Amino acid sequence: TCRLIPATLYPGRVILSLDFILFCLRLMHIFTISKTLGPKIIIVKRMMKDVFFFLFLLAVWVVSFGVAKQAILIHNERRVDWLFRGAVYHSYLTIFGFPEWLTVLLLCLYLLFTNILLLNLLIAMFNYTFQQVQEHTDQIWKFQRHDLIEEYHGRPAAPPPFILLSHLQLFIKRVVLKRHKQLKNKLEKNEEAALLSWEIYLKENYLQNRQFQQKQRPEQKIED
Amino acid sequence: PSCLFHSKLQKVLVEDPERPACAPAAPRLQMHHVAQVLRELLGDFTQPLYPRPRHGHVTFTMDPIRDLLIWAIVQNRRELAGIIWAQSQDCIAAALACSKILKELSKEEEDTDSSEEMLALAEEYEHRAIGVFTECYRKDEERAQKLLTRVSEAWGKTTCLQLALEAKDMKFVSHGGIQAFLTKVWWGQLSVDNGLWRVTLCMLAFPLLLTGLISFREKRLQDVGTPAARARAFFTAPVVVFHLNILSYFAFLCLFAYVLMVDFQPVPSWCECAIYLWLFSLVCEEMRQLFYDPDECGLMKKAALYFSDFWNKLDVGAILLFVAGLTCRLIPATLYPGRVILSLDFILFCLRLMHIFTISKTLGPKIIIVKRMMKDVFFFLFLLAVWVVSFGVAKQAILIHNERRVDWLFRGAVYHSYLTIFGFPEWLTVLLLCLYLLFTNILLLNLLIAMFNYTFQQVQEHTDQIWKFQRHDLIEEYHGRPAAPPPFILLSHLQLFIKRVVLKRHKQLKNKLEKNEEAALLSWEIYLKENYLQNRQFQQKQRPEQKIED
Amino acid sequence: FTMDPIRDLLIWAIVQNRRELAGIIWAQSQDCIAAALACSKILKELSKEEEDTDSSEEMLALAEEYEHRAIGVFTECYRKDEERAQKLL
Ligand SMILES: [Ca+2]
Repeated sequence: TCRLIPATLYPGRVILSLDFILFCLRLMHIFTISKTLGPKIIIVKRMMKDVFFFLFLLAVWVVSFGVAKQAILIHNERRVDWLFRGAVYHSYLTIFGFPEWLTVLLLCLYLLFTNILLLNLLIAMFNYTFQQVQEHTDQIWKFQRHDLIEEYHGRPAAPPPFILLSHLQLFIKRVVLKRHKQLKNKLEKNEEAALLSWEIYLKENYLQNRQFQQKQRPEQKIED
Repeated sequence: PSCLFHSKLQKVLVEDPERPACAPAAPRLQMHHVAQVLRELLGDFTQPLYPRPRHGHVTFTMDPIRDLLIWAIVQNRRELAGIIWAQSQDCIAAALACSKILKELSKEEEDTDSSEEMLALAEEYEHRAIGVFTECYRKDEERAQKLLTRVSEAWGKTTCLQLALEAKDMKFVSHGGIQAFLTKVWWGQLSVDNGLWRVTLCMLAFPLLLTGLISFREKRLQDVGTPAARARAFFTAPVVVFHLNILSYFAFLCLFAYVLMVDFQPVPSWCECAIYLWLFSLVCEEMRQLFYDPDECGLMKKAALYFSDFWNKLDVGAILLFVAGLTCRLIPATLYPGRVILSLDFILFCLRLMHIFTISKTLGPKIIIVKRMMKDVFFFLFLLAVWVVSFGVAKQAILIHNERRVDWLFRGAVYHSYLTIFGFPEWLTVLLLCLYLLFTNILLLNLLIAMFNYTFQQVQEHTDQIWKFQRHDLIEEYHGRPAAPPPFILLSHLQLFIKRVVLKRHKQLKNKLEKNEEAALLSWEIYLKENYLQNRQFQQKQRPEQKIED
Repeated sequence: FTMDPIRDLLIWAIVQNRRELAGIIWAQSQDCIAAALACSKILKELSKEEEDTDSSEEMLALAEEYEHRAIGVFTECYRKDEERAQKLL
């Protein structure tokens, strides 16, 4: 829509840049199917949840620092984008990386605060996060394996420039008037009777081993 | 005489000064003496247990078995106290008092074997209190809530809940039903389940509350809609007063920031004077926070319990810095001094807003760890300061001419040291830069890694229970506070100040019940105890060591 | 009569956290691998809304025991004849 406006071309163009960035994270989806990478992706999806609420606190801190530095070290000014954007770029240079006593006090306050304590918050919060994950992660991945296979099993076979050839036939078949039979099927009644009888045979073979090895706990022996 | 309590009683009785005239030197032992040492062991908030006589066949006390329990519990007699607890009168107060006494006593023991048993006994009594209360909760909940807010006549006119608070009774307060009671206090007159966003939206509009917008419990207010009473009952709830104070504090910050950025003058403005009025209102609210005395206590001890609070310390440092800065702005000759002083004030207020995140479900536990690691990061940073001072004096001595300048070379080398710490000449330069790279970029980072591993390893998962224990006093402080946002809290201060000019807690946290009611309540309690005890001893019969002994 | 009686009695005995009663009447069930998983699902969906600190632990451990029962039957039926055992899922 913005590119259809010729008056906002350099707006609209860079909007289609940000779109591009989103597509990149989509490709990280591929590494769920690996043996060895998916377990790591699980932990990233874990730690997003608290790194968000940490980053808000970081934002309030750097805002307080910026307003303090703008108030202590300028003349009385209400400029539109000269001094405010200049001090914002100075704060970006500080955060990305007699005047004697006041300068020493300002730089030592910055060094003691923004270079120290919130790093320790991150160390503690991510220790509490990564300590919790333990080794359950392989089972979490094995449980996570199924729905991908489901979604690709249901999908038609064409790559998406040719998926319209699939969409047309299905749309005209559902125009006029059911899972696949490899994941859910209603069996024959005569077959299902034999299957259930086999099952109910095997249960009684399970139960004897269950109670017999339950007879070998030591508390049972002391009771006997 | 081997115990610690005997030595403390002897140190009191020998220092007893008001026994001048007798046949002997050591006068006697009176009951007010052991009452006096018990009050100092137990805490300031209770009254003295035994009265001092102002002066038969058989003189009896108010409750006998209490006294025998105290005697058997100060001497670490375990199996004796376990017997005579079973005949007690009001048990949930008793188990918590005997936990508090043991925790206050086991600190001063200084014997490596007595302290462990004297602590494990207190843990067992916490278990007994939980075990009785979880029965009485399951039988009838709404009567069981009346058990916590009762004031006990036996244990020096206190309640059960405050006694559990002072003893750091961690596993007790994290019980389910007591947390439900705390939440039911917190959501106030209205129901507890209507979420937070709907609370913000009815905070936004006056007649939305007059519409069918929100909930209510005690349906005489929900069905019969008397909107003046509904508005008063809506504003009485402490969540509402919390959100109102948060909004007023936010607008206070924004307008203070605007008057500090561009609207600063030597002459006082009018947007300035309004902000000074709102900060005067804040300091009078903190004044009535300090001066409020529900029960008579130590006024110096009242000041001590005030200043022990972290946020009280931050609030009073902010207000003293503010009045000093207003004094400096009243000097026209130090305007650019005074102005930037009012900048630093602003920074303090920002940390006050971090206080908000204690009330969250998921953030408060993280704030606990920050409050933990401040204590050692301070003493690390001092060592960092001595190291960078040594480096700076070394670099200034090796690489300059002989100079004693005022602020040219010293401040230039200080800025060079700040550029180094924030981020033939061949052999000497390589030696200097490699010494810097090996020292200030390596080893103290490893000190931090080790110290914060030793810190964060220790926290474990207790932190949720620490937060649940930390939940109470905030609800207390907001329950006691008047309802107005602080530009209008003067309207509250005037009426209370003129009522205390001429001549008591609220009755939802401490109430003296009817005598006839309290008899029925205690009989119900003493019924339920015997139902607890059978299950206790019966499941104690199923440990395997018992079976081998049998 | 209903379509299957013992299903209904299992549901009744499992919603009320009756342990040793349900352990008996599971043994006469008709199609067991569905039954143990349904009774695990009901207990996990129920133990969230319990809000009592002692009921939730037992109501969870019962569901873990029924997961164990389902695994224990299915690992027998897998070992006897695999290609028929895939038809069971
Ligand atoms: Ca305060």
